[PDB]
Amino acid sequence: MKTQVAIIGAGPSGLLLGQLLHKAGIDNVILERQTPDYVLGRIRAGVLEQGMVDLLREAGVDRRMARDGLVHEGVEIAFAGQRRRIDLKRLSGGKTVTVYGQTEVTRDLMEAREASGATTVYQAAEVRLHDLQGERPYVTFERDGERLRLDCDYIAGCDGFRGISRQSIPAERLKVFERVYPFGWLGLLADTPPVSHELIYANHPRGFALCSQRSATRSRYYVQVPLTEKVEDWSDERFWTELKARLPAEVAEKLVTGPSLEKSIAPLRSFVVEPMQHGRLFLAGDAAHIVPPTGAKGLNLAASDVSTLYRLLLKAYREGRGELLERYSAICLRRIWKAERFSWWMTSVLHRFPDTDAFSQRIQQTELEYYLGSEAGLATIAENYVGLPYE
Amino acid sequence: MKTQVAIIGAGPSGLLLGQLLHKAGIDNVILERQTPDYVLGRIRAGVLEQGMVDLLREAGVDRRMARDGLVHEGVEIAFAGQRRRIDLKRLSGGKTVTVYGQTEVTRDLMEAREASGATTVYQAAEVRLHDLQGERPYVTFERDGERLRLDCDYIAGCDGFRGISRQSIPAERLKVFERVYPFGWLGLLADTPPVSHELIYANHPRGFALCSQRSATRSRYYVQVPLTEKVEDWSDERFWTELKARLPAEVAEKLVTGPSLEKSIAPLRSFVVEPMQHGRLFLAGDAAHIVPPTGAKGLNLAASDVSTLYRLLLKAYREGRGELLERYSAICLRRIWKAERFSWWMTSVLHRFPDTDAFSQRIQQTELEYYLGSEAGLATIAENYVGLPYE
Ligand SMILES: Cc1cc2nc3c(=O)[nH]c(=O)nc-3n(C[C@H](O)[C@H](O)[C@H](O)COP(=O)(O)OP(=O)(O)OC[C@H]3O[C@@H](n4cnc5c(N)ncnc54)[C@H](O)[C@@H]3O)c2cc1C
Ligand SMILES: Cc1cc2nc3c(=O)[nH]c(=O)nc-3n(C[C@H](O)[C@H](O)[C@H](O)COP(=O)(O)OP(=O)(O)OC[C@H]3O[C@@H](n4cnc5c(N)ncnc54)[C@H](O)[C@@H]3O)c2cc1C
Repeated sequence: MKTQVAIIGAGPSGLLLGQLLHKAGIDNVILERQTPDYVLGRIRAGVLEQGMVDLLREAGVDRRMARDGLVHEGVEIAFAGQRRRIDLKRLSGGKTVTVYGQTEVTRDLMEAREASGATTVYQAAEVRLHDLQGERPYVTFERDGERLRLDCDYIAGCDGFRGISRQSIPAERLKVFERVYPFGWLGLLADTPPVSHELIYANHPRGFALCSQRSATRSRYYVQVPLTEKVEDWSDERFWTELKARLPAEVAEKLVTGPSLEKSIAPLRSFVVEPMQHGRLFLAGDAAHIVPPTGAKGLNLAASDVSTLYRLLLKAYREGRGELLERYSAICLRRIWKAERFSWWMTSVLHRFPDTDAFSQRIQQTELEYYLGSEAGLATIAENYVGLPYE
Repeated sequence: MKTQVAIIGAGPSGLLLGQLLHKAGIDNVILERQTPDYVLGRIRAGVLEQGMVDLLREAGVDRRMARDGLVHEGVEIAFAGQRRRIDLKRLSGGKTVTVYGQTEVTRDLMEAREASGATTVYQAAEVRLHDLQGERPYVTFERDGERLRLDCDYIAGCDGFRGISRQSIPAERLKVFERVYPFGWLGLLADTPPVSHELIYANHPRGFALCSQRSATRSRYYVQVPLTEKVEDWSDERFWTELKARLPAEVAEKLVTGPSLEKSIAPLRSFVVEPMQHGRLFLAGDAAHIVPPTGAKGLNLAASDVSTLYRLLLKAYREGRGELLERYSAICLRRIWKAERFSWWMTSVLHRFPDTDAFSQRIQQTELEYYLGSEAGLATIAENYVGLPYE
C-alpha cells in the first residue's frame, strides 16, 4: 500500500494527528500494535489544558467533551495541617483546565476516525521502519502472518515510551536526559462521588496523595508507594485506610469509599530526547518525552507536539514549504523543557523522598509556604498549571 | 560592673542593637574579642535591603550612607550567551537595594557609639556566660589578666557563627539544620571603577562570577573556586584572567583591571538553629544563622532579628511587658527560612556543581529561562531580592 503520512501508535497522540490531517485533506494510515479495547483500557490522563481543548475542537471531536467535561477554575494543595487553594482563573489571566478522561478522549477520537472512513490497522505486529533518510521511506508489518509494505512520505512516531520509532533512529544522533524518581503512584479508580469539587494535592509525612475525579459519580485517587511495592499487596481496604491517613481530617471524614474498577502503580520518570526527528521520522508524545504525572503534562505536551506537526505538515503539503519541518524539534523542545521544569518542581515539593536530611525538609516546607503565600508565587504555579502558550 | 542588656560581639548586629537601645534609654555594654581595626578589616557585605536602610536611620546613623550609598533599581543575571536584567523597582512594588560596604556601616555605627559615651570593651577575652535561666544572668571576662564580672538582665549573643553564645546553650535544646556547598567564593576588592552601573551575576561552565561595587571608584569581584583552593595560588593576574573568561565578551572588554586591596575565599554554608534563645540569652545575626552570600541576606537578616529584639525589649523595659520576649524565635525564624530558601535557590541556579548529570544541568538552564522570562517569575525574584517585610 501507499499513503502520505504514516502514523505509528493509535493512542491520543496518533489519532489526534490522524484526525487533524484527514480533516485537512492530507491522507494518513495509523498502525497500532494492540487491540482497540486494550488501548481503551488505559486509565491514564485526566487533566487537560485549554490549548488541548481548543485543539480537539479544531479536530471536530468536542461534542461529548463540552457536555461531560468539568471545567476547573482552581486547585488545592494541602500540607502541614492547612489546605491552600490556587485560583487559576484570576491568577492565570482568565484560563482554566478541563477534567475529562483519556479513555474518553481516545473513545471520542476513535469514533470520529471510524466514521471518517480513514485507515486504521490494529493488531499490526512486527512494525519496522525503513529508509528514514531517503526521499521515500516505508513501514513494513505483519498482519496475521503476511508481510505488508506501506509506502509514505513522512512517518510520525507517536508510539509511546516503549515504541519502535525512537529505537529506529541511530543511537549516536540522539542525546538523552533522564531522571527516575525512587517512588511510584498507586492509582485507584472508583465509581464513587469525588471528595471535592476541585483537586487536592497533599504532602504528608507518609507520602504524596492526590484526589481526582472523572465526573460527578466517578473518582480517581493516588497515593505514593515505593518501587518495590506490588499492586496485589494493596487491597481496597488498605488503600482507603492509607489515603484517609494522608489527607486532612475535614476531607477524610467526607470521603465516600467503594470498590475499585482499576488499580495499578505508575512508576515516575523524567525523559527528554534531543532532537525529536531523523530524516522523515518525527516523534510526538511519549515517544519523545516523559514527565512525572504530578504536573498533568504528558498528554498536554503530546498535543502541542502534534499541533506543531500538523501545522508544519500543512505548510509543506499544500503550501509546498517542506523546508519548515526542520524546525520541529526546535519549536517543541522549547515548550517541553519548561513543562518538565514545572513537572519536576511539583514532584519535588509534594513527595516525601527517601534519605532526606533536615535541611531539605525545611526547604521543602518553605518552598510551599512561600509559593502558596506570595501573590507572585501563586501566579507562577497558576500559569504553568493551565499551560504555557503554543509557539 | 552591672547593666541592663549585655551585647556579645561588636560587629554590625551588636553595634546596631547597642545604638537602638541607647537611643531608647536602655543601657547596654558591648564586649568584643578583637581590636576595632580587625573588626574594621572585614570586607564582607555590600548589598543592603530597604528595611535595613530605614533601620539605620532610626538608629540615627545614616548621614554618610545617604551621601555615599548607591541606590540600585535593578540587577542583572548572565547565562548562556545572554544577559538578562531584573527591574527591581517596578517588579517589587517600588522598592530598591542600597550598595554600601559593611566596613563603612561598622565604621559609622562605631563613631556613633563612641560619641554617645556608651560602653564598649574591646580585647575582652575569655568571655563566659552564666545563669541564663535565672532571674540574674552574668558575663565574666578577662581584661589584660583580671577577671571582671558584668551583671545584666538579658544577654544578646551577636557574636557571629563561631561565637561563645550559641555554644552556651544546652546542645539538646537546639536543633540544627545545615548545608555545606562543595565550593567557595574567591573575593577580590580593587580600587578600580566598576564594570557596570548595576550588578552582574553570571552562570558559566567554569563557574559562578559576580561583579559588585563599593562606589564609583571601587569594585568588588568574585569567582567560584573549589574548597581545596588556597588564596595564595590565586594571583591578581590569574584572577582577572579567570573573571574575564567567565563573563560576557561585551562586559569583559570594558573591564578595568588593577591591583587587589583584599583577596580571600569565603566558604559557602547554610545554617539555621532552632530555637534562637535560652532563658535570657537571645541570639541575633550569624550567631543563629548563615546563608550563602549569593542572595545578599546575612547582614539583612541580622537587621531584622535586631529590629525585633530592640522592639520586644522596649515593650518589656518601658512598657513592662516582659512576657513578649518568648515569641522572639517564632517571629524571626519565619523571615529567616524564607530568606534561606531564596539564598539556596540563587545559589543553585547560578553555580556549577561537581558531578551534575545531564538532566539537572538542563533543569538549571530552564530554571533560568523561565524565571527570567515570565513576568510572574521575575517578580518572585524581585520581591525576594529587595527583601520581604518585617513582621
Ligand atoms: C497515571 C498517569 C496519569 C496521568 N495523568 C495525566 C493528566 O492528568 N494529564 C496529563 O496531561 N497527562 C497525564 N499523564 C500522561 C498521558 O497519559 C500520556 O502522556 C499519553 O498517554 C501519551 O500519549 P501518546 O499518544 O504519546 O502515548 P500512548 O498513550 O503511549 O499510546 C501509544 C500507542 O502506541 C502503541 N504502540 C506501541 N508500540 C507500538 C508499535 N511498535 N507499533 C504500533 N503501535 C505501537 C501502544 O500500544 C499505544 O497504543 C498521565 C500518565 C499516567 C501514567
Ligand atoms: C564574602 C561575603 C559577602 C557577603 N555579602 C553580603 C551582602 O552583599 N549583603 C548581605 O546582606 N550579606 C552579605 N554577607 C553577610 C554578612 O557579612 C554577615 O551576615 C554579617 O557580618 C553578620 O553580622 P554579625 O554582627 O552577626 O556577625 P559578625 O560580622 O560575625 O561580627 C561578630 C563579632 O563577634 C566577635 N566575637 C566572636 N566571638 C566573640 C566572643 N567570644 N566574644 C566577643 N566577641 C566575639 C567577632 O570578632 C566579631 O567581631 C556576606 C558575607 C560574606 C562572607
